[PDB]
Amino acid sequence: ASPFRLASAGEISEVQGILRTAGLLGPEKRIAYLGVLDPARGAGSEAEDRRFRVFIHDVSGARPQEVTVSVTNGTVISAVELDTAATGELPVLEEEFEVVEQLLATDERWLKALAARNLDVSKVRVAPLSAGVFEYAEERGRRILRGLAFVQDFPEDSAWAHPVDGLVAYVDVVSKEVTRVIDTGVFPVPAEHGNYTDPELTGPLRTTQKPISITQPEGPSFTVTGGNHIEWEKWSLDVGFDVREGVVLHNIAFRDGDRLRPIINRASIAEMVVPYGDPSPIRSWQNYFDTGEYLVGQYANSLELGCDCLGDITYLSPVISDAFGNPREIRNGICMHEEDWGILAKHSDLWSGINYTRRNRRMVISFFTTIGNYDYGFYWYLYLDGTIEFEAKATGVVFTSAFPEGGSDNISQLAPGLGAPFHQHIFSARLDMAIDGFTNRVEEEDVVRQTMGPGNERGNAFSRKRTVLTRESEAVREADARTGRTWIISNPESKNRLNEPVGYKLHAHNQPTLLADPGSSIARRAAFATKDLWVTRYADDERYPTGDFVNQHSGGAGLPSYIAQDRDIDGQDIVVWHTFGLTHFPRVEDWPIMPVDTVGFKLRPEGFFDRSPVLDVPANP
Amino acid sequence: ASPFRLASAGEISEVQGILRTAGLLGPEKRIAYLGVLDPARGAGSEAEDRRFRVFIHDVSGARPQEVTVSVTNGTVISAVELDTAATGELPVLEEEFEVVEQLLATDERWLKALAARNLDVSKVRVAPLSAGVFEYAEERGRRILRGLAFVQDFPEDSAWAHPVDGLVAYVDVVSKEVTRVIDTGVFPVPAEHGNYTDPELTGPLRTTQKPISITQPEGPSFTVTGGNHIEWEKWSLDVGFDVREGVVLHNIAFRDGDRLRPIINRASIAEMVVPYGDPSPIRSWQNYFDTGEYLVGQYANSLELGCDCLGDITYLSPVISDAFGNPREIRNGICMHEEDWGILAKHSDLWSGINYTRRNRRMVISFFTTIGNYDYGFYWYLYLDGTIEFEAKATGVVFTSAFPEGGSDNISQLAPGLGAPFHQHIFSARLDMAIDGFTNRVEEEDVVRQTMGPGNERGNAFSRKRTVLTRESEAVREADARTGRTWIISNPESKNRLNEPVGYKLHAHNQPTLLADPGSSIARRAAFATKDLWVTRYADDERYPTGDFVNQHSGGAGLPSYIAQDRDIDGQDIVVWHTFGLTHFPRVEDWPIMPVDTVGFKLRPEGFFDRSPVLDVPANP
Ligand SMILES: [Br-]
Ligand SMILES: [Br-]
Ligand SMILES: [Br-]
Ligand SMILES: [Br-]
Ligand SMILES: [Br-]
Ligand SMILES: [Br-]
Ligand SMILES: [Br-]
Ligand SMILES: [Br-]
Ligand SMILES: [Cu+2]
Ligand SMILES: [Cu+2]
Ligand SMILES: [K+]
Ligand SMILES: [K+]
Ligand code: NA
Ligand code: NA
Repeated sequence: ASPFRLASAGEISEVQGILRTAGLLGPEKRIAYLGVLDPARGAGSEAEDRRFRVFIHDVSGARPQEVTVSVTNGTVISAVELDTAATGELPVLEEEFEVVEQLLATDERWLKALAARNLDVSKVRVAPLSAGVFEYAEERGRRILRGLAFVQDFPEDSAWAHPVDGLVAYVDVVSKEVTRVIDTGVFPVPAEHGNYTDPELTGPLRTTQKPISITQPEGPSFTVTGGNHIEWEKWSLDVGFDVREGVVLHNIAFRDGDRLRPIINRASIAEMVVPYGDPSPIRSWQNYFDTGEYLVGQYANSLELGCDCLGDITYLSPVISDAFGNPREIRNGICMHEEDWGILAKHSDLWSGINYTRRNRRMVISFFTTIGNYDYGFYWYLYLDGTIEFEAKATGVVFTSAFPEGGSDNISQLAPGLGAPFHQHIFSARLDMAIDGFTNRVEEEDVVRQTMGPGNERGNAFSRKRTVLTRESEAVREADARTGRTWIISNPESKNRLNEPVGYKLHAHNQPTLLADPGSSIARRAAFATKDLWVTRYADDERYPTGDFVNQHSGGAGLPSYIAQDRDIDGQDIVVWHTFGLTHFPRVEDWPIMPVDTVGFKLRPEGFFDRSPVLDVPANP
Repeated sequence: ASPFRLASAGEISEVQGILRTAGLLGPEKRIAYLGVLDPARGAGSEAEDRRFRVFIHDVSGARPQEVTVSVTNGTVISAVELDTAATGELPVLEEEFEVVEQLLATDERWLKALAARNLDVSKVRVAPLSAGVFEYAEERGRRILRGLAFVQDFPEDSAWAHPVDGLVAYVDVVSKEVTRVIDTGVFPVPAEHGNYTDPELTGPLRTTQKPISITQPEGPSFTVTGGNHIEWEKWSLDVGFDVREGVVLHNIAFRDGDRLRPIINRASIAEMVVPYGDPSPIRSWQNYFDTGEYLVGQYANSLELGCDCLGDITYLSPVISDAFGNPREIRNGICMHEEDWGILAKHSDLWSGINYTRRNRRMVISFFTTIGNYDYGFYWYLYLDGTIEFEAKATGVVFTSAFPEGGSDNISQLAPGLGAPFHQHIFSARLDMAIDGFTNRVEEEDVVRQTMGPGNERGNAFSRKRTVLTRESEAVREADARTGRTWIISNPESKNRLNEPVGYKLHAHNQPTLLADPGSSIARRAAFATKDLWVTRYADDERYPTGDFVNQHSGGAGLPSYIAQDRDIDGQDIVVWHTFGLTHFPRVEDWPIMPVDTVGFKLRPEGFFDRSPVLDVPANP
């Protein structure tokens, strides 16, 4: 069986037993993260050792631990006590969320703030939000959550329509104390509802949409073996799932004649951050590391056939751990299917008389997650021509505030008195490269304009240049859309039939990167988001661009610390980290529920093949 | 009958008859362009006057004429003789293309050049290409085509595999004279074939692709009336076709409650240019304006069901003129259909308990043209949420040359000895805007970064700014991907319920623009392509960014001449001209037939609606 297979319920049960038995899972303990470790470099020819990594919280205040377990052998390999003030706090527990609202509900300062605004405490929902690190000395080493209030008029009401501005609270979810309640002044609570299933708002549902039926009478063209191994139109890969990262692709390879050719060893979205750009002290601390602080995998939706995923769908149902180490299945959490993708190649030739058309298609691997008000879909695409693409789809309900009477340079008006603070959604794709194997390098390619003159008398010439990134200190790069800048990953020791190194070219969307001031806390904690492309030398323990414990960690962790090692990356085992994001100035059309917007990137073969790899695609019926 | 209906065969025949009756279409005359004119501003209530514009060429060398005819009234409205040396030659006639190879076959200089290379003239194809304007004074006022040679080994051979470098000829297609044959020396003619239907090159065809069936059991959701009027999911528009521009969209509007709200009055691709970046004298003159010089509409393919267009397809079969004024149908030249487009909106709310998912779809209107080795697809999309998008798809066989022994800074190697000169494919979308009517303005929107300090103590704030373009002199704009630059077209006299002007936001891909030296002929002739965005005041005779007559025409017409008028565009009837293109450094993967690559743009509503316009979409089955 493959060492890249999905974790089983039984494996999670075994982990639980090992911990309990070792005295590491007492009643005050909680599992904040649990996931299988990938195989070490060079092991496929050694006996498998399924290992799991676990972060263990203690609700009684004791120090948390990082533990590594071997389920194959039934042992604890390592258990280290964590100093959270130094290395960071553990991810937020799903169970700690409800705690903010409950604690506030009996706090005199909070109740006084609600009384001033004539709000029934029973109707006030509180969003349990990550704290970050600012000027509050007493917070260092404490697990803090901050809370913003929203009014829910009735059980099925959308509370996002009714933010309570001018009020914020801080809570210690371990000592269960309210550390601060800040009331900067009363703002009107927006009164219009945002109930998008209410006929009064939707009006009569349209009856004009006729069905579109998408079927595959002989079934799908892909095969799934060993639970999660996919083969499709020359492509080979394994679909992993981790509670923090979500869907992870392993061993992406392409079968070129009689050779299975590696392209990417591991692909994942290794972090994603949502920084807010409203300077009000009510929200100025607001930055959500959806991946690193909340763990997007654990909140993956069950995807419904015909609504979420359309066509001939093959599902995976990944298993994760709950807080106590019990296995929990996410039914139909991953969708797999192939889609038509228009014309692949076409030419009608006058001279030969040959008219030729071929159709394209893509393999899709997706999941969808919900984090409070946001919902994000993560889509990986494999195309017939060798192209690999990622796309994030952002939807959900916008995070809201009051709209100030005088207007705002940092907030949009969505409805009367209803504001939506400006923010970004910024992702980091970690691509552990393996172009024809692990000996890889990256070049930055810019188009080069040429001056009219000798050797270019008509002034029509243009060219391009490539710069090898040889050391990590030179490998922090920025976009330059104006010069058509891309990055090529190649294997200097593997050449195509024209004697050029095989390569793949990364095409970025060139959206803005992190907008915050460089001296800001968020710029330090999300340093990765300040630049478009980073290249590091592969290492076991360098997994996330923000480090292992993002919650309430002071800046510098992750990429900035990795890069500081200044390792050789010229013809070596390397990792590309691409930052890409949406900058969101919410529009009226985003309310009361927002239409999907998208961002992503793709990689196209660049002299990887000896000619088109789709000449053997047959004519369509 | 709608004044925006497609031209009928009868109308074209009637234009022929009116021209003949007027003495303007004798046996030496040829129609180089013929198209219906759009209704004048403010004519909606006035009765139908269908008028046609015609460019008439004379094969005896007399001066050509531009003529406008009223087919309704049976009259010549205007007829003027053209001085082509000044204002430009007429578009290339389909009949002139074949003249080049025919004449060269008997030219002693051409025969000697072929003999030097041991090539059989009977097997030498000549690509007949637009000439542009260079240092050859004898070409001024003459209709010239330039020819580049390719060997075709047998009737079904792809000649593009066998370019004959070091050789080019110039031909006067009216006097039937070879004006120049330039031979800069013998290059090896690449020997490998590029026959993508030959089993020896394709290998065994895949048997792994299972069928994807897309059907609509109740038929499509759009209706077609009056021949070309489309209504679909609140959208209303008319699909026109013009021999020069191809598919043209008219009267794009969206039904919002009771009101039919205009958005775009006319959308077209008003020019495209393909400049080559190889400084070899054999190709340094090489640029074509497929739209302006060749007329892309006339080379539209007939699109095959299940191959070119998949699903429930409604076709239009537009009619054009032949060279003598006889009508000719392009059977199935335009495909129209709707397609699923993933998730439209989705939110699973913990507090309300409501899980909500809706699906997206788009209406597609497309055609595909073939000119020489190139094949271009033009796709317009309308989305449920009010988004409008255009996409160009480039495929075909790349234009080849020899690959120089020492390598090249301006040409890629595709196969042994076979090169592909660098080039661009650049489009101009002309958007005659009508956001809620004709009173419009354009603002450039940039993200604004803020400095940490008073009022922004945590350094998280970010903002944006909008700059109104008030006069044509300040309306020639460039991309700035780094600052998230977009352009908003708004109506300052039509406000949403929040008292803000309704608008649409143009999102560009921010690809490189024209790379040629600003001193080059191509930079003058394709001036529009040097900047990303232009805004003009609407005028009847301002149709193309390159002017009416592009063939062998120097600078002096088109956008730079229009802009000089410095007209008020702040709350006026305005037109947006957006430049966007591909910069193509050909890859081995592009050979022997290239996979589709794409480029485009879209516009999204920006406070146009008072809330999401898709709340009335029903749950899918
Ligand atoms: Br315990
Ligand atoms: Br209340
Ligand atoms: Br999907
Ligand atoms: Br910090
Ligand atoms: Br005549
Ligand atoms: Br020959
Ligand atoms: Br289509
Ligand atoms: Br010129
Ligand atoms: Cu957002
Ligand atoms: Cu090209
Ligand atoms: K065991
Ligand atoms: K008539
Ligand atoms: Na690697
Ligand atoms: Na206009």
